[PDB]
Amino acid sequence: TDFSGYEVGYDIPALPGMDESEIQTPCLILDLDALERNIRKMGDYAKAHGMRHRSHGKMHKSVDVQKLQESLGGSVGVCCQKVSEAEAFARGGIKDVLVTNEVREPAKIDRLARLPKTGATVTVCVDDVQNIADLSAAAQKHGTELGIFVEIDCGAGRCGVTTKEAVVEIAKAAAAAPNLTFKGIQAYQGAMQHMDSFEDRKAKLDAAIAQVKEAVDALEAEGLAPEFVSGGGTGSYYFESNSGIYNELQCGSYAFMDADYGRIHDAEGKRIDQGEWENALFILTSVMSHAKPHLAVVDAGLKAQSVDSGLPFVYGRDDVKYIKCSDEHGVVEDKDGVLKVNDKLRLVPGHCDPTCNVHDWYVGVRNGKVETVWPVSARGKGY
Amino acid sequence: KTDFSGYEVGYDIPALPGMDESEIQTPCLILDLDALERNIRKMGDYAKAHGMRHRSHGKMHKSVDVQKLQESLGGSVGVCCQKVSEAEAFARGGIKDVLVTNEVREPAKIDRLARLPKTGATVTVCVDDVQNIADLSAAAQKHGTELGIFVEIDCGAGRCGVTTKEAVVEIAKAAAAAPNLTFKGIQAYQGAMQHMDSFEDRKAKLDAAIAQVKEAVDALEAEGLAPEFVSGGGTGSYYFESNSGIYNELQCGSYAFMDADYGRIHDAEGKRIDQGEWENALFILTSVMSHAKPHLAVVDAGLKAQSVDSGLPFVYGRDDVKYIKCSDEHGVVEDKDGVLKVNDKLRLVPGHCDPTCNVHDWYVGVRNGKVETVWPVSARGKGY
Ligand SMILES: *Cc1c(COP(=O)(O)O)cnc(C)c1O
Ligand SMILES: *Cc1c(COP(=O)(O)O)cnc(C)c1O
Ligand SMILES: [Mg+2]
Ligand SMILES: [Mg+2]
Repeated sequence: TDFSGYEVGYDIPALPGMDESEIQTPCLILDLDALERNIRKMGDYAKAHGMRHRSHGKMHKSVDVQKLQESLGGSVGVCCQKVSEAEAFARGGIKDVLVTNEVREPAKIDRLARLPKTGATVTVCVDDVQNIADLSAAAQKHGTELGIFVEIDCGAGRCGVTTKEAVVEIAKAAAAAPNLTFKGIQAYQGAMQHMDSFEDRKAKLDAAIAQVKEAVDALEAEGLAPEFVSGGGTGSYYFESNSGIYNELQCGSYAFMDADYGRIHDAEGKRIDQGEWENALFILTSVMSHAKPHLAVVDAGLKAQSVDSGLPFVYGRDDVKYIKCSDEHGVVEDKDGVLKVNDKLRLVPGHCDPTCNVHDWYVGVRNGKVETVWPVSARGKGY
Repeated sequence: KTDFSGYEVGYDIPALPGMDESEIQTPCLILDLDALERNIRKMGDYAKAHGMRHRSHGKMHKSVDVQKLQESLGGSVGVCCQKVSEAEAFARGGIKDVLVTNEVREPAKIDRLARLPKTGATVTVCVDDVQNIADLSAAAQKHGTELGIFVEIDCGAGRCGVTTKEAVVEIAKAAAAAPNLTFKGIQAYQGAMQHMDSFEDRKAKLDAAIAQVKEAVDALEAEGLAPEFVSGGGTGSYYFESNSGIYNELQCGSYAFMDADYGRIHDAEGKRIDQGEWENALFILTSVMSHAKPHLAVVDAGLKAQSVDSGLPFVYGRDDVKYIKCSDEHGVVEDKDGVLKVNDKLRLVPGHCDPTCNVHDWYVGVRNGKVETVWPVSARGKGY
């Protein structure tokens, strides 16, 4: 780990060995103990249910976190939303990459078809039979093999096909196409993941499972039984795991957590951040103005995070409240005037994935010290 | 100059100079260089016609190259920066006059601030707490540099700054007395009113801010601390500061690029300011990557390619399709006529330019269908 050329407080927030009080704000810290407990717990859950877990790299965009998910959580590989992101993971040594998305632009397809030359195994999703010919041609050009998932729109309304006939058509084309292998089904119900009610989420996944089952049966009737039936997120994984239809999970956010996931309820009606998953990702911020008696202004505003899923909150205390932000300022209510200039706070971000994607580093803290500083390997890699 | 050898199109840069616009990799940010230059000239000409300095705000674009264009074509007198690390990026890029339009309190940040004049930059910083003066002076003394001081007034935005003329005078006196500091004037930015729809509502808010600033100027003058600069103003207010007789420096930022949330506010003729006053120069370029449903297209620019803090982007230059939804790596475009095909490209006007610029590392400057420039977002992610 050589950080030569970097400058703390200019292009990196900290270096291994620093005390946490020396970290430059605003930045992202990882509670390494809690991260590791989250990773172990999901890996144990998947194993106990006979499920593969392909950890989702779109969330943290970090080769180092993915390697920890593989070593400590038994993750079988990484999921990626974009080809450039996939390539960042493959260049970092990740050996099994699933692009949980469609790739259609010719230069993107060419880059995808080259990726296996890194030594990584590569699978991609398809929702348009016309895409098969392009992928096959590119794989033939580079002398590579690509795996194919057919993506089913099982309720999220994004990409994917909506009938079992469409699924069979794409799978048949994949099987017949040179240098492609039909590997199974992508069916991620992303739209239901943040419903507060466990029973509501169960009902949505019940419907997805029934649709996926019709597709599995149609494929089996054609001699194209899907090796993998892959999906599931931090708000649903128990349902895919109990289904006997899915055999691979794609959970991402559980490792870090955020406020929007944290507030949804488990089967007992308890917030999932109050027992199921721990907060491991925080924005560290400093108070930099307090001219009014009961308002503190901190240095983490919009550009240090996102607000697509609401505001962050101050972690570990309930006497102050993050209520507003502009681009480079956050306004924290301080009704008892207990915050002072240069005090530090930890914020749980509203939404982990976009927050991670506006930073270049994670400061991994343990026992009050900076133990690791990990690059956000795939930040901004949306091509 | 930029060295592109470390980068790779389609992996960590969207394009290279000389490419055809059809070859640009999506999602990315493009700048219509003609429109950008017309916006920059127009603001510069407006400022000069009103005898105002314009200090272009670098927090918006975070680009040394755009700032240099604002100086060369718009007559910008210098840059505004919101954070010390952003200021360091601009000073290291050769920008000669840097105002940090924010307070700097953390000791290591102050130490970094105090070294910035060694780049050749003149450096000014804002103060809203008299106790900050001693820390700034100590660092400047330690490193043999000079720092200028603006006292920040909360003139209605309710962010940083002080709210009494007595507090202003106290800070200014301390700056004047402190070694290696010089009291340079007032920071008074009414950011909260900038996006009110009604020009009349905006005028009234700035009337109140001007009155408060004038009282502070009067109090300073009575103490022998007349402010050399009285600086503020944004893209939604600049005509008020420019006709106030009190402000002498503007800090407009967004006008150069524009976005949807600014574009929708109305001018004194009841028109959207993006329908006459300022042109759209910043676009998100995006490709259709799925069309499995007959009347929906999915594009490759979602939340991670922009922001939604100020609402959705919109499709520019056509009326037959509509960006209605986005997830992290997808945008959903209504296509009720079924005219969009996979790999078609669309230009989106971002909802909010500043946060959108801060999630990308490059601007693809296009002119006459070609990539003329590829400029780095010099200060992306520099929030320290
Ligand atoms: C983002 C994503 C996941 C992981 O989702 P979480 O809700 O973050 O756990 C899984 N599958 C796909 C296809 C995704 O896009
Ligand atoms: C952002 C900002 C400006 C410029 O704002 P626009 O509304 O984008 O033109 C000016 N002054 C300060 C202090 C700012 O923070
Ligand atoms: Mg998410
Ligand atoms: Mg703005």
